[PDB]
Amino acid sequence: PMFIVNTNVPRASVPDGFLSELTQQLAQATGKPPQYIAVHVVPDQLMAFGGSSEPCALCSLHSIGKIGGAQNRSYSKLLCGLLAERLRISPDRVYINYYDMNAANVGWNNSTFA
Amino acid sequence: PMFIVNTNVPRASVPDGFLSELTQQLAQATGKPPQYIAVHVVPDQLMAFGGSSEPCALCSLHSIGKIGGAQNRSYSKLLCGLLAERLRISPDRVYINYYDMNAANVGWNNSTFA
Amino acid sequence: PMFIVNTNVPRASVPDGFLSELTQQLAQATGKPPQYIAVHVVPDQLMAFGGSSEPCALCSLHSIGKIGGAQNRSYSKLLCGLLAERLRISPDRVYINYYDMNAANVGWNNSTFA
Ligand SMILES: Cn1ccc2ccc(-c3cn(-c4ccc(O)cc4)nn3)nc2c1=O
Ligand SMILES: Cn1ccc2ccc(-c3cn(-c4ccc(O)cc4)nn3)nc2c1=O
Ligand SMILES: Cn1ccc2ccc(-c3cn(-c4ccc(O)cc4)nn3)nc2c1=O
Repeated sequence: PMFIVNTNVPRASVPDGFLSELTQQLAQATGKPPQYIAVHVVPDQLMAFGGSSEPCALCSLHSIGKIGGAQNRSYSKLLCGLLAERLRISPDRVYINYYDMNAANVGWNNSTFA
Repeated sequence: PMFIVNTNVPRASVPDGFLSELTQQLAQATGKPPQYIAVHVVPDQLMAFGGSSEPCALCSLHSIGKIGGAQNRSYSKLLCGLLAERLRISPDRVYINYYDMNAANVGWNNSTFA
Repeated sequence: PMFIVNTNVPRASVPDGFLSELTQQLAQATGKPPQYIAVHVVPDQLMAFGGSSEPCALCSLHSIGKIGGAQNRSYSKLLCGLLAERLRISPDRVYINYYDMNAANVGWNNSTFA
């Protein structure tokens, strides 16, 4: 899986351990190997949510499977919880785009998964 | 909705009120409530379009509905117009990916929109 | 087409010619005209792959057509090869999301491609 979070929170306010925590928590939530979860945090961004520049986050999660109605609700609670606790971003100011990728449409290690 | 624009134009060229203008203009164009529109502008990027590094922009608009043939043409006219007038980017050096997202695939406020 | 590569490799380690090389190699592999290929490289990112901070990359390729099983395998070999040779990123630390975009969902030049 691939998880990206873009935010206007400053870099200094991203705690040590955050990328590793996202990796472990996503492995637990998706069942996917932590070795093959990629995480990316982009602080200091020029962004607004509802016209306001208070802390916010725009995110994505891509996976081959493990994406669906009930799972995505669970991931949203998990990820909003982490962003609130670690980055002090309110959950009402977080968006996450989920993508159920076809195995043929993900490149990795010189090939795909199909 | 979520609107992102990445560009090689420098930060100092982005007008102070650009995020607010995008929010208001997208609410009018999509009919979506302004308090749910998120906007993100990323200047100073290392990019090329046709192998040239003249001003360009790569963008995305995600929305649950309000995406379609005629609507997307209208959004492109609006958004290319703003990028041309505000950032001095030629419309023929702008790409916008439109995504009609399922509500179950958009996380927000500890859940999804489904 | 649109190709984006986000990486933790530092900016100074991106060679002169990298964007031009990507543009030309993508035109050859896809058959798409190079004047319409956009490329974007984002170095110095805070990202991890498998919890590790060794060089890695998270990428996307969007195209109207030219996306499919065998084609995407070919693009992955090409792009991992370039990232390995030019940015010193191991292929097993590269993910690429492929998107076959409907022409009506690609904005350009004040309109769309359909
Ligand atoms: C059992 N096993 C073993 C190795 C593995 C290795 C990789 C994956 C895997 C990777 N993605 C993914 C990553 C980035 C994207 O942008 C989209 C999808 N989805 N699944 N899954 C497995 C897996 O399920
Ligand atoms: C009538 N009504 C009322 C409330 C509302 C509230 C929210 C939305 C809404 C949110 N998205 C969206 C945001 C971020 C994404 O990354 C993708 C999609 N699309 N629509 N729509 C409505 C809406 O249409
Ligand atoms: C034959 N011919 C001629 C002109 C042309 C002109 C443009 C394209 C074209 C552009 N995209 C694209 C760009 C950015 C995106 O974000 C998504 C898709 N895909 N194809 N294709 C052609 C093409 O195939």
